[PDB]
Amino acid sequence: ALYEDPPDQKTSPSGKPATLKICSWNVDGLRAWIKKKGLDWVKEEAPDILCLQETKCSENKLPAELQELPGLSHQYWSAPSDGYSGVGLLSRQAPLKVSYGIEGRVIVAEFDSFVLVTAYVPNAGRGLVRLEYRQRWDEAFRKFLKGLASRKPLVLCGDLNVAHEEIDLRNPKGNKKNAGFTPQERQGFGELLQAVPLADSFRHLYPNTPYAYTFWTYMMNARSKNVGWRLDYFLLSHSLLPALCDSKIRSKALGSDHCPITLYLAL
DNA sequence: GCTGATGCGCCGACGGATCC
DNA sequence: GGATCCGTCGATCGCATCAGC
Repeated sequence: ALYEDPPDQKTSPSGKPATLKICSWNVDGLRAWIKKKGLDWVKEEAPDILCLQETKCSENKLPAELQELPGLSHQYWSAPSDGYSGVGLLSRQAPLKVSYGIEGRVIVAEFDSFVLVTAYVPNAGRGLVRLEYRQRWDEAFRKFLKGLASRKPLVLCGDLNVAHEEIDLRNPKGNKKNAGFTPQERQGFGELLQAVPLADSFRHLYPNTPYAYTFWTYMMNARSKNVGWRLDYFLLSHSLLPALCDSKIRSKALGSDHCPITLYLAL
C-alpha cells in the first residue's frame, strides 16, 4: 500500500502558528545528492534549519553550491577522521553553541529556546556484526542526552537506524534478525524515549498510520512498491509537545534512499 | 587527470517446512 | 492445501584506493 503524507498542519493544536521549520535528510552522499538536484528541493522547502546525515564528504570538498545558500549560511560539518559517515547542520540564524560528539556522527547546537541534536546512529551491519557496538553506543548516547547541561527542551532529529515498532516497516516478520529491527535496537529506541524523556513526534500525531516510511532499499525497486522503513525521526521533550504543529515525511523528494522529514514548531 | 575494477558499508524475494 | 514461518542469496548506490595509459 502506497502512502501520501497528510497536508502540512502549520498551527499548534491550541492554535498558535509555526515559527520554526526544521528539515532532516540522510542524503546518501552529499556530492551525489547535490548532482541529483537535492539542493533544489531544499530551496523549495525553505527550512530554517537543515540536518544532513551520511555526507561522505569532508569540508574541503563541499560543492560550491553550498555557499550559495543565504537562508542557510551558518554551516557546521562533522566527518570521521579515520569518505564515509558524516553529518552536517545548516541554519538561517547562528546558534548560541555548537559541539560535536557525545566519530563524525553527532552535532549539538544550542538555540535561544531549545537544543538541537542531529544524529547519524551507527548501523548494526549486515549479519549483525556491529550490533553489540550499536548497543554500547545507544547507552552512551542516552547518558549523553540525559546529561545535557541546559534546562532547555531537547529536539533530536536524524537517522536513528531503527524501526521502533512493527508499524514502522513493511516486512516486520522477515526483518526481526535484520539491522534496524532487532529486539536489541527496538528496545534501545524504547529506552531513549523514556530515559531522556522524549516523544516520537510523527506518531504522537499519527499513532495508527501505517505505511509511512523514510527509507527504501535501492534494490528490487522497493521504493516504487513503498516497501520501506521509518528510520528517520524528530524526537521532542514532553514540554515541546504543545508547540508541535506537524511532523512530515516528504516521500516524493528524490536524491537518496532516504526521503526528507520536516518538523513545524510554534515557538 | 581520468576511467574502470575492486572493496566496503548499506533485505526483499524466494524456496521449503509446518500447521490446521 | 492455503497460509504462515523460517533460512538462504543476489544485489543498489556512492565513495575510497589502486593500476594503467
